[PDB]
Amino acid sequence: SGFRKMAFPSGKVEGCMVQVTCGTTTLNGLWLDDVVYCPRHVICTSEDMLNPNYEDLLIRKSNHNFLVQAGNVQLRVIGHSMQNCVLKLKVDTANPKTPKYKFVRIQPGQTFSVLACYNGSPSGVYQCAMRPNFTIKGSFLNGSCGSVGFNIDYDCVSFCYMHHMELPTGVHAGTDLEGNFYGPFVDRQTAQAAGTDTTITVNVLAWLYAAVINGDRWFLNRFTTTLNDFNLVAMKYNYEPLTQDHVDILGPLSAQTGIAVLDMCASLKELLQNGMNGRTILGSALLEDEFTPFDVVRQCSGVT
Amino acid sequence: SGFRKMAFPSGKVEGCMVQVTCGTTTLNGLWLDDVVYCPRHVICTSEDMLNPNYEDLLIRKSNHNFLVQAGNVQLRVIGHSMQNCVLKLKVDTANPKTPKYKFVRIQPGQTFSVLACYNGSPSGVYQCAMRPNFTIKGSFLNGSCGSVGFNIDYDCVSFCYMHHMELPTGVHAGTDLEGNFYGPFVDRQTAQAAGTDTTITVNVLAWLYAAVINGDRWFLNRFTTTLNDFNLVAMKYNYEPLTQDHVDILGPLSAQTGIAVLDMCASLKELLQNGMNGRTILGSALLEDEFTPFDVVRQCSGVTFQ
Ligand SMILES: *C(=N)c1ncn(-c2ncnc3nc(SC)sc23)n1
Ligand SMILES: *C(=N)c1ncn(-c2ncnc3nc(SC)sc23)n1
Ligand code: NA
Repeated sequence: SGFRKMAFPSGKVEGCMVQVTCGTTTLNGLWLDDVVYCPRHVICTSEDMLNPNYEDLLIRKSNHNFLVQAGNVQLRVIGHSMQNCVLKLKVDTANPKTPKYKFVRIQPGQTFSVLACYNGSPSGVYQCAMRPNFTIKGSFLNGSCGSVGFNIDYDCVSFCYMHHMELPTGVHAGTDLEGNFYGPFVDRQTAQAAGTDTTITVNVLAWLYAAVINGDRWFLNRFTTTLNDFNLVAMKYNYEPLTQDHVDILGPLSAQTGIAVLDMCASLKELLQNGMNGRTILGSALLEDEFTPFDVVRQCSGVT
Repeated sequence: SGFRKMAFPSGKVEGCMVQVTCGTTTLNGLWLDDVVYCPRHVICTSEDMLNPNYEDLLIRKSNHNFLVQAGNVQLRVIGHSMQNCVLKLKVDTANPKTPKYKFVRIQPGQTFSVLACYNGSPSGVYQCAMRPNFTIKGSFLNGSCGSVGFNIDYDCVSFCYMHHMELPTGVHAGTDLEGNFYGPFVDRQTAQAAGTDTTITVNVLAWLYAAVINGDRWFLNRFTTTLNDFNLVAMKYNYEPLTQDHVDILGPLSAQTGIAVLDMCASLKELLQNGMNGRTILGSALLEDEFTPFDVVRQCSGVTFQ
């Protein structure tokens, strides 16, 4: 029993984290085979960052300007290039600890594990979701840039996030490993903000199913609803629309508990309209939307 | 900025997890140098569990009755002994991935990382606290016994918890790595139940300090309190007493934020009296008691967002 926000075991990723220094900036890089990936903003000073011409800044640097440290050992950079907003530093040594991996771009609503690192050294691991507004609610201090997010899908690590910056509201923005930002953000000092966010409906439903599986049932009721009427309510409470795809994706959880999706939707309607009346669900007083259906299934089955 | 329940990186522990089988029972073990530690109940049948005589069950086993699998490789058991409620299986091979480590027995209120494992293979990692009633609020299915809890301060792993069982309320009980149970629990199917739990006051305070460090002051007030009046009130909400040790331990968080401990105590009093009135603190609508002072200092900036 029990239900906890749970990260993937981080060991396969820990063996890929390195320190990258350029001038007076130190941040983290990801060392896979003979390439180290890191945010291209590592080459910028404060002044550069106001209006950077990355092409022009990079051509002025030599290989030997990039100091890359894997634990105690220096790696030698033998090439550098840019792909979108990430820098690729070719090094002389292949990482002997490179796991089987892929670069994937995730969708809003999907969760992943973050390995927070400072000076190329892993510090902590937690679970995040890509918010509808394409930010993440992370925990990152200065020096954390280049930390990555990942899922593990067999023995294969799927890297999906590299950290680039913090927005004024204290939430976080970054790229996929091909260097494309999640969201309408840029790696320069200009005014940028998180857009208004919404709640990830399908995930709240998943969590309601988790709660039932774990014996927390007080919010169930005799009523059912339709997709259209439910989505009228969702819109009103700043919830993402529920689609037929979401209903399909919730099928396994529905079958296991005997609660049809639209039956659970009637519970959620009531919670949104009436609140919780001083009660909690899985120890929370708010509705939790950072567990996916697959997250719930994985934790309430035991896959390893 | 931000604030999250954050576990230690699990890789140093992942390289120590193995599968142990005895008869039809499979669970997890912890492979350090040439010893595999696991719960002694691996030798029991379900019938045995009502009144097991572990000494008598164990004397009937040979080395070769214990099957230990490290990933793909079988290890050879060459010795066994029981210490308290753990079995130590001596094996032929030293773990080449053994980290620097020690065993520590923790106190109620201390937090640690759990690596939940099934069939000797890691499944996930999360943060837990030793509750005042000596249970943990974990996430564990059948097959999870032998999963361990740890901290990693510097490069040294401190093992503090091995999982043994689930209590009827759905909370979890286990031992230190010397095989002593936390709490009055036994590895026996009896009527045993977790005592009524309380909130870990010092940790709630720590978290209030975290919220200040991160730029939130709405819950502060102009009042102060004596330690004794605070404790008189707190006990009426099922909060653990705050001791002078706890006040000492909160000193650095007090210095960084400019808010005296007993002034933060007054804020908590008011929060308990009033609740939150639709507001959140660090994204929670409840008061959070699973972050220690040390946890807050580790995660938060040393510069308060004033
Ligand atoms: C990542 N290691 C990092 N530390 C500090 N910063 C940072 N500080 C100030 N401005 C700023 N702008 C960025 S992109 C628009 S990243 C950054 N990053
Ligand atoms: C740990 N690997 C595990 N799986 C299943 N059980 C278990 N099941 C039923 N009863 C029971 N009692 C125990 S100690 C009193 S452990 C256990 N454990
Ligand atoms: Na219903």
